Amino acid sequence: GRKPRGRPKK
DNA sequence: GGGAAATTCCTC
DNA sequence: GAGGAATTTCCC
Repeated sequence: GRKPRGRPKK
């Protein structure tokens, strides 16, 4: 479950 | 269509 | 172990 680098979704 | 903000990943 | 750097998304 590795999530990439980015701003959370709305 | 461009600019600004948040979280996450890697190094020493 | 703690800190710095990189990438992605939303609004007007």
